[PDB]
Amino acid sequence: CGIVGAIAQRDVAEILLEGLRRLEYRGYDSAGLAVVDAEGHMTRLRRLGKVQMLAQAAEEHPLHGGTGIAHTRWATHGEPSEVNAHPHVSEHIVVVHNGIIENHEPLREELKARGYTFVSETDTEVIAHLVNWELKQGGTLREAVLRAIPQLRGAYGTVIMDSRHPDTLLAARSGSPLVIGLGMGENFIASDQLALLPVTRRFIFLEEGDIAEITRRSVNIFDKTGAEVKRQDIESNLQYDAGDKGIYRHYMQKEIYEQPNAIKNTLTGRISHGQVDLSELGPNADELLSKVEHIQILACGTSYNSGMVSRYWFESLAGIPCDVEIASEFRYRKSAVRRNSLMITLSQSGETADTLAGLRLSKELGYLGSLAICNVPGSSLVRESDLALMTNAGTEIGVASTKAFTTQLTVLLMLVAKLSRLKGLDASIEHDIVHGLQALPSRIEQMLSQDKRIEALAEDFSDKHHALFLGRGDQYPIALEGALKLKEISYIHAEAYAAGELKHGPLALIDADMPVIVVAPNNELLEKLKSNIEEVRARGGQLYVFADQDAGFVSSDNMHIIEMPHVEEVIAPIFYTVPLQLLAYHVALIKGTDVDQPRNLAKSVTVE
Amino acid sequence: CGIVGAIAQRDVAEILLEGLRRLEYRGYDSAGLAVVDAEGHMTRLRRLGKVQMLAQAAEEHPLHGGTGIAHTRWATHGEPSEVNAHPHVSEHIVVVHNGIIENHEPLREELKARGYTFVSETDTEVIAHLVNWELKQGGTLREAVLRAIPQLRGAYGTVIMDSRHPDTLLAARSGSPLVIGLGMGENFIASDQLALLPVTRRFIFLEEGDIAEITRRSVNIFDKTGAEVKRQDIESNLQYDAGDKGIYRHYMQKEIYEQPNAIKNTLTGRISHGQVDLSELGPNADELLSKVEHIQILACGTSYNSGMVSRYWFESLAGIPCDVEIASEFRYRKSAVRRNSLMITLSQSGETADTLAGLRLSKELGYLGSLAICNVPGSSLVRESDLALMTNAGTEIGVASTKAFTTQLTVLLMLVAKLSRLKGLDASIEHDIVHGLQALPSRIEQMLSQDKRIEALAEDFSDKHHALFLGRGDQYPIALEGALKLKEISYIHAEAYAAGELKHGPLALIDADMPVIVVAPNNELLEKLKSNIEEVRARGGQLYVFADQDAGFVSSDNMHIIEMPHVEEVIAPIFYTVPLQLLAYHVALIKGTDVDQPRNLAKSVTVE
Ligand SMILES: O=C[C@H](O)[C@@H](O)[C@H](O)[C@H](O)COP(=O)(O)O
Ligand SMILES: O=C[C@H](O)[C@@H](O)[C@H](O)[C@H](O)COP(=O)(O)O
Ligand SMILES: *CC(=O)CC[C@H](N)C(=O)O
Ligand SMILES: *CC(=O)CC[C@H](N)C(=O)O
Repeated sequence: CGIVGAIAQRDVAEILLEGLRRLEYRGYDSAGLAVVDAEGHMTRLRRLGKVQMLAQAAEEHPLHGGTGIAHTRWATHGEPSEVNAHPHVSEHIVVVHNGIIENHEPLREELKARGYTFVSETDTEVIAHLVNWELKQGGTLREAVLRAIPQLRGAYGTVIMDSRHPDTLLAARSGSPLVIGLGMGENFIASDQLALLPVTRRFIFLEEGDIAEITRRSVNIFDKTGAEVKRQDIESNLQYDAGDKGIYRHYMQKEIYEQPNAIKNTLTGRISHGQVDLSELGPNADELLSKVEHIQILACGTSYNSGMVSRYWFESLAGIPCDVEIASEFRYRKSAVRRNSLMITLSQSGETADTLAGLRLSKELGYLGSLAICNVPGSSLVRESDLALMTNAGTEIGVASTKAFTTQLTVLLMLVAKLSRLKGLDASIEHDIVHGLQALPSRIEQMLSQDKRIEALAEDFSDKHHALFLGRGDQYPIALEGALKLKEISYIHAEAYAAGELKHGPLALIDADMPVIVVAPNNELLEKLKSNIEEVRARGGQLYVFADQDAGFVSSDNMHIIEMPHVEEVIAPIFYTVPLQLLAYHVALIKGTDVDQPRNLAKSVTVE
Repeated sequence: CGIVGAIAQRDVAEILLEGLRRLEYRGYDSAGLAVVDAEGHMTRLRRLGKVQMLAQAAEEHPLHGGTGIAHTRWATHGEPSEVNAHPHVSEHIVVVHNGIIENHEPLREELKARGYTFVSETDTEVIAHLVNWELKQGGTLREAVLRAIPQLRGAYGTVIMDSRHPDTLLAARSGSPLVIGLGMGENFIASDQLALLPVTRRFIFLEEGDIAEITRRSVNIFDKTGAEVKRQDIESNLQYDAGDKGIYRHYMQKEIYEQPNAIKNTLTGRISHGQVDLSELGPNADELLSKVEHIQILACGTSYNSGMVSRYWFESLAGIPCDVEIASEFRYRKSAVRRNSLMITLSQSGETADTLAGLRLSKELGYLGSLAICNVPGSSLVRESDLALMTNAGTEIGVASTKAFTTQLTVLLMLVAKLSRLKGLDASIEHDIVHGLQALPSRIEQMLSQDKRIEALAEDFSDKHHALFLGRGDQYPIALEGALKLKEISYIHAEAYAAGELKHGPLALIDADMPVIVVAPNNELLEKLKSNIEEVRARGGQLYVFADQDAGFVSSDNMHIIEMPHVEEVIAPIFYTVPLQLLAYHVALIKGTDVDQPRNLAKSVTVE
């Protein structure tokens, strides 16, 4: 979820709403805002649906007032509904929340015993009621929040208001980000900087546990222990890119066709005299990178697949041990941790909660440093890492990562190249990597021209409810990304397996009706992969093979081929990703689903 | 596949058939036998389906003669059918094969170009046609084989016969297992030892690339060039355990209810006054185990899963780095090795080709040594490793592993305790490990009394075609195990996720009709897991939660609880498996599937 707050003399309804548009990557299940005028008169407006639904409702009945909060939702507790949308109230107390109150159960029953009525199924609602109860006891809003926070467990990025006193807002951070925007005779707060750029560029980032008492004229922050502290303000040079469809019918689609240009931008100023130049990390980065004897990657979903690909590259090309783990799993086990280990996070948004929590935990564990490979500058993961490599793909709007995945893999490979040279390996390893990467943009540009054939093939999944993906070696995580794309936007129950694993149980799902998608480059693994293919055909599976022209596959009634141009082996996994992106997109189009904003999802998951 | 062979004075058909029954764990798609007398009259008989089909058809028109080869199939190239069944022929040439001839397509084309007509879709057919072609050039069957073997790529444990000379059999090992049984006045050959125990206890294992010329009177072995080699004979003490159903309706059923006994056996002799004793490894095992700084585990399917459970234990309790990898994926990648690494393989049959392949590659890579956790004494895996820990569960017949999995976990945990003490960690770790292990049998006993409840719950899946499984931490690989079980024997499309990952895309699959099985012990992740569960209920999914009695779950229309007794954390993963084993079994019963022998599968995948 996304939160915005504003306090000024003019109406802030429009400022709040613009903020929500800009935070919609955080959730599009529902949205609301509450404003108060100088007389204490509150108008609350909420709608099930995307931010635009709210905007429309507000335009037909304008909300007047200089103080207000707003929220856009990815639902965790309680189904999407106007009833469950934020802001939630407890009479004069009004609250928006990005996070999860994990102990909502006990709190709820305790507040129910004190007389409060829960009208929603959200965990957020306990915040409103708890703060209401603390204020009954006497004191100011700040004191009430200060007594409440300690009772909450889990994450909260919250902004709290008492409509009887429109001069003040209380903000509290735990986990979820909160940024305060400082205006001129006004002040703002939001989940990220980008939301508030229209009104200001001066920002303060609340630290873990900070509480801030905000008025139009002042910002006073208290730390977790209740001490009064000064936080530093920065001037930001960020630029908001709202993204565009261009000539395309969907953002996913444009995003797929942008890859050649995207990749071309990722390489920009990083290839220098034929060699990977990572001089942007700063003058003494080679000092840190040279100590690296082990690499740990934490990520989620697609970014996790990109990590899984890179692992084959680090280990085989640069000889450097690499471990890749689902972030949420790493966070909560006690792990061994290796000597001279570099922590790497992969994330498009830089706002993923699981990935963040991993990073934060990593700070206590004594890695050599953290590197963030990210696509959104100023994002949480970026501000909190030691070092960052920006993918520079431009804004990605469709929930289904595309150009982010391939720019991420591009950046990973340039790292593999760079470390091979610091280890003092054959300069040829980097050379073959650099030659590959330079070629990719036009290699992909040519994959795009087979769109028509992929579209025709897609018709075959129109009545399908399952699909197996298969891959081998560094193409295995490509099968994973393929299945994920297809289940995400088409809702087909798609699933990936390392080609050798299928026979060891899951082969029993194979019947005349099961489609099986396969990527097959022309490499040393090809004969082994072909015998896995044959195993499937022997059981009656229908195969869809995106095969190299030279793989020697032959079309038949149970074996549908798409012939791929021969590509450089080093960039093959990126290359073979594209047709899988196209197939997913085209099958979504067939099924009539919402390609850009699939049901149940959000572009960035900001909670656990 | 399972190959049997025999050179006798007396009819060997019955010996051959008993061989197939004892190899049926390697394949049951089809089966065949070919026998010649002394005069040269060959009678070939093949049947689509289980070994029992072949045995029935041979009981009606008994196959007379002293020379013969036999086979039971797990299909990889061409569908299960009588046409596709071995033995395969080329006039007088007659072949049985365990393997895959990877370069079959080029081979088939060349042989077609020379007048050969291929009647089947198997790779095996090329072997018969190519032995027939080589013999036409000149010399003995032995010399013909010696020119043909070099032209074959991939794997092969084949026995060849020229019906016109029923006195001599040829045999070639590549990858695939091949053991020769020495008789008096007679000689034999089989995929494993147990198949030949009705006739002999004296055996010779063929090495990689060995060609054998076997009469009823002598055994001569040769290398790849053709030079005669000397292979030692051994006397086996192995006992054949046929498996039984006891009072139960299926083996899997029995094998589930036998876990408490089997674990009791697994433990016998390994628990010394609250401490783990692994002295069975030999007097200098500790010299080695004390060196271990890293653990590499290799396995497939359910065994890969037990490996995954142990990675959480090894890293958290013993603080030892541990990696687990799909045998098939590790084998064909260039990996980076860690200093002082112990290679562990896990296998119920000791007969899995990928795992075997993994372990053979490992010997070139410079690990400290190789430990096998197997359940089959004298299997390929056990022979080929430095060290072995037998799970002692008794033979498992059901394709779907039950007791094999829990006994593997038992051993792994003992090993975790053993290493913790060697590293000199607190003795309390080993204490709780041992204390937990001791309670495990009786805890399971008290789990199975809820069979009835599971059974009634299974009734909800009759109409279902999908299922999602969720776990966190060490219970995440148990989710994977539950899903693998359900797929395999009910054909329902079950898929597991780490609980916190579902939201990164796969949550799109959730609608009112999707069942979600969750394992929920009462530990420190409980409130995290609960968020994930609520995120599913928010989108409409039907939850099935197996939860500790005190986890605080409450029944609802979309929430079905199975309350579980309290368990020690250390053995929780093992514990929470058992209910998922029962759900799979009960659902399979509902779906009316063949539980012990599911479609497309074999109990042990002896090929790649
Ligand atoms: O395909 C869907 C998205 O690609 C999704 O899987 C995403 O990769 C994860 O939710 C992690 O997001 P970040 O890359 O922003 O951390
Ligand atoms: O569930 C079915 C079997 O358990 C299967 O998945 C098995 O785990 C693999 O074939 C590995 O074989 P081994 O355990 O015999 O090595
Ligand atoms: C999206 C977010 O931070 C969730 C807030 C709350 N838990 C909810 O509305 O479900
Ligand atoms: C089980 C086995 O060795 C396969 C042999 C051959 N490829 C076949 O019959 O398909």
